[PDB]
Formats: sequence, C-alpha cells, structure tokens
Amino acid sequence: SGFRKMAFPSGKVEGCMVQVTCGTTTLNGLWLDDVVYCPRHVICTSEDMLNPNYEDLLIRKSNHNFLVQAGNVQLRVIGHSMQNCVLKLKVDTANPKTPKYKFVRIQPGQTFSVLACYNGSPSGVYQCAMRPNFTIKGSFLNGSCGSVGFNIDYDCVSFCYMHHMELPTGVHAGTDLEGNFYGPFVDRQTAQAAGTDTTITVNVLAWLYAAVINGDRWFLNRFTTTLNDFNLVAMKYNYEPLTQDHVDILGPLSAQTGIAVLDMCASLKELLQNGMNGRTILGSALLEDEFTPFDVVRQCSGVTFQ
Amino acid sequence: SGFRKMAFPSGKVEGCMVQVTCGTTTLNGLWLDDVVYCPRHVICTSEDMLNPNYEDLLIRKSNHNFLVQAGNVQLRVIGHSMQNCVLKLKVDTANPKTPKYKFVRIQPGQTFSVLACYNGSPSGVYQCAMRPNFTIKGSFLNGSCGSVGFNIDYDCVSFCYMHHMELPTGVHAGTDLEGNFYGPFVDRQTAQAAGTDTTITVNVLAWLYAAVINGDRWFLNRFTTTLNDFNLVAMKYNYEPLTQDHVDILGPLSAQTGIAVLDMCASLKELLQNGMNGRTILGSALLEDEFTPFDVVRQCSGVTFQ
Repeated sequence: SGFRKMAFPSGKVEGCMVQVTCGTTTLNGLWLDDVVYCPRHVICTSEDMLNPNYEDLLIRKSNHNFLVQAGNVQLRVIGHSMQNCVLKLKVDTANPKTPKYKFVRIQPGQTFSVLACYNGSPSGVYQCAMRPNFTIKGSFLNGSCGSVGFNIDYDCVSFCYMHHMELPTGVHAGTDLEGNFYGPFVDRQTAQAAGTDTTITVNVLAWLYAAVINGDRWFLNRFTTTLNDFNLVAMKYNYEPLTQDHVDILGPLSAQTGIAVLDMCASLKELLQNGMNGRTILGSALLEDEFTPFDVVRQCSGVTFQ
Repeated sequence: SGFRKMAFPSGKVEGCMVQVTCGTTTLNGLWLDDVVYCPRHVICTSEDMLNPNYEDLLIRKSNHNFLVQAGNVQLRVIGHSMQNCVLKLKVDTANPKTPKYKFVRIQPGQTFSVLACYNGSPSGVYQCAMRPNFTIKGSFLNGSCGSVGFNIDYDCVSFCYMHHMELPTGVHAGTDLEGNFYGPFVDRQTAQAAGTDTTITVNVLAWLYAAVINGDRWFLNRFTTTLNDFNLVAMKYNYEPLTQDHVDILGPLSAQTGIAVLDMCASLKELLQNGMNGRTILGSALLEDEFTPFDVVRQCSGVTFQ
C-alpha cells in the first residue's frame, strides 16, 4: 500500500547525459550511439537571444566550435546538423551505455520522469505531466536546458521531452527529441505566455481509483451521472472534457474496483461542488491530476523494468 | 523555478539490486563488493512468520540454500551470517558496479530516496522522510522487501534504509543497512502499531522558505514570536518542538531570504491558527513536511552529483 509520485529508475538515462559547450554557453546533451542531441540555442550568444536566426548562426560554426564532455572524457564532434529546435552533433565515439530507446511525442495529460541535469551531471529525478496547455510544472534552474524527460517500458527508454526554457509564470517549455516544441512556443526570448491551463479530468479519476484500491472510500456516493451531465459540471470547474475514450481507458480500474466510471464521475462531481470538507485523499487536500490510468495500474500492481 | 518532490538519480543503486531466493521466499538484496545484504526473514516459511527464532532457522541452512540472481546471472553464495535483522551473503563475485558508498543510520525528519524493487528489478524511485514515529509513508507491494533507501553526496551513496514490512495502517517499517529497525518494530508477524506521529516542524519551515525563494510571499506577516511561544502553539497542532538547533540549521535559508527564522515561525503560527483559506503554497493545500532544509538548498540552488 501507499501511493507516491513515482518516477522511473533513471540509470539508463544517466549514462547518456553529457555537457555541450559552444562559445560561452554550456548546457546538457543526450548521447545515444554516436549522436549528441541538445537544444539548438547552445549556439546563441547573450546578444543573439532576442530574435536569433539559427540557420545563419549555425553555418558560421565549425565542428570544433562544439565541446562535448562525457564525464572527464572529451568527445570529438565530427558532424552537426539542426533538426527543428535541436542540434545533432555527430561524435566519433558511440556511447557504450546507450539503452534500447525510442523517441516519442506525447499527448497532453501524459506523465513522464525528468532527470534534471546541470553541466551534464544528473541532479535529481521527479515525475511530471504534460499540461493541457503544453507546459510542464518542472523544477529547473539556469543550466538545466537539455535535461530530458522519459518513460521506461520493460527495457526501452522512450524519450519524450527535452527542456528548453522557463516561462514568466515559472512553468517550463521544451521539445520532443526531434526538436518540435510542445505547444505554440518558440526558442527566442520574446514575450510568450502559457495560455489557460485546465485540470486533467481522466487523471483525477484514475487517482480516485487509486485511492479506492488503497482502501479510501469516503468520497464515493450512491449517485450516477451521464457523461454529458458530468461534462457540464467539469467545464464549470476548468476540468477538461471527459471523452468516451477516456472512459474506455478507465475500464481496467473500473473493473478492478467494481465502481462504474460514470459512478466515479458522480463522486468527482460531488467533490467539485462540495470540496473535501477538511478531508484528504491519498495524503492530498487537492484533487491530483498528474497520475495517468497507466501510472495507477503500474504502482498499485507493481510493474518492473529490465 | 518550480519545486518538486525530487529523488536522487537512482542508477548507482540500480546496479546493486539482486534477487535473493531461499526455499519458497523471494525478495530483493543489495549487492556491494562481494556481499549481498537482504532482510533475514528470507529464511522464513509461511508457517514460521508468527514468531520465528532466526538463529535456529539459520543454523539449519547451508550456503547452497540461497539463490542469488543478478540479472540473468547466478551468483554463488560462499558464506552467510546474520547481523541484527539483515542477512549477509558472501558471494564469489564482487559487484563491478559497486559505487562508493557508506551505511548511515538517519534521524527522524530526514529524507531519502527509495528505489522500489521486485524480484531484483527496479520499479520506480520516490522521495520519503523518516517520520517522527520511525515509520515511512512508502509505496510498497508484496515482494518489495529488501528495497533500499539512500541519499547521494557527490559520488557517494549513503544507504540508510532497507524495507522489511508494512504495518496495518499502510505505513512501512524497516532497518538501517546493519539490520537495526527504525523504531520499536520487530520482524515477526504479530500485533504492532506505528505510534502517534507528528509533523516535522523544521521541515515545514524549510518548505515555507522554499516558497519564498520561488516568489510566494502571501503567507508572511509582520509579527514575530518567541521560540517558547511558538512551541506552545506547535504542540497544540501536533507539530514536534522546534529546537534552537533546528533554528541554527535554518540559518542559511533565513539569510538567503532576509526572513528571520522566528518571523517565519510567526507566519507558520498564523497558518496553523487560520488555515490557508483556500490558498496553496508550492502547489499544495497542506503544510508539507518532507523537505529538509538541505533538500531546499539542494533544489533551489542546484547541487549535482558525480
């Protein structure tokens, strides 16, 4: 029993983190086989951050303008190319610690682990969700750009996030590992804002199921609701709409607990309309939305990874 | 910016986890140099869990009664001995992935990362505190015994916890790596209870400082309090007493923010007496007590580990 914000074991990713230095800028890169992936703004100077033209900046660079350090070992750059907002540095050594891996672009509402790094050295690991507005509520300081987010599936690391920037509200924006930003953000230091966020309804429901799996039942009721009527109340509380496909995903948790999805929706409805009345669920006084249905099944049943 | 429940990178520990099997019981072990550490109740049978005499059970075992599996490789046991509640299996191969490490017995209020494992395979990583009643609020399922908790300091892994059992309230009890339980608990399946817990006052204060570091100031006030008068209010709310030594530890955070410790105590006092009035601090509607002053400095300033 218990329910924690659980990240994936980070060792397979730790073995891939390196330091990339170009001119006066140092950040993190991801070293897989003989390629180092890092944010393209490594080639930016403090005077070129306002509106850089990266193609023009990069054609002015040579291979030897890029210092890649893996531990206390210098890797030699033998090619470079830009893909969207990431730079790909070909190095002359393949990383012997390369795990089995894929690159995946995730949907908002999905969660992932972040290995926060500075100077190519891992600092900590924590769990994140991609918010509906395509920011993440990370924990990142200067020098963290290039830190990656990932899920692990048996033995395969699916990289889904590379950190690029912090927004004025203190949330974070970045790219998939092919360099495409999540959301409307661009890698220039101009006025940008997150856009209104919403609560991930299907995730809150999964976490209510987690609470029931772990013996919490105080918040249930004898009511039910239609999907339509639930969504009318969700909208009022800034929850995003629950789809039939969300309902289908919650099937396994429904079956394990004996609580119809729409009945758990009626319980959520009541929690939205009445609050929690000084009570807690799984040690939280807020309705938690950063666990997916998969996360709950993984933790309440115990899937490992080799 | 941001503030997350941040665990240490787990890779140095992942490389130490193994599967220990004796008879019908399988659990996790920690493989450092040529010794495998695991809970001594691996030698217990389903009929010997009520009140086992471990010395009598273990003298009946041979080296070959212990199966140690590291990955898809079988390690041969060449000695065994019991130290308190842990068994130490001498194996004929030293773990080539042994990090620099120490064993440390921690004080209640201290935090650590837990690498939850099943069948010697890491499942997830999360951050824990040792509660004042010497339980931890973990997330553990059958088969998790022998999973370890740790801190990392530059390059050195300080193991401080090995998981042994779940209590009826769903919290967890275990030992240091020398096999001494935290708290009054014993490794037998008899009536045991956690004992009344309290909130870790110095940690709540650190987290209030974290909030200020990150730009939250709504909860401050213009009052101050004496240490004596603060402690009179803390007791009423089941907070443990704040000591002058707690005050001293909070010095660096005090100096970084310009807020005297006793002034932050007056802010805490007010939050205890008035509640949070529908407001949140660092994304929590509860006063959070599982970050130490060290944890806050580490995350809000960015210490790495090699």
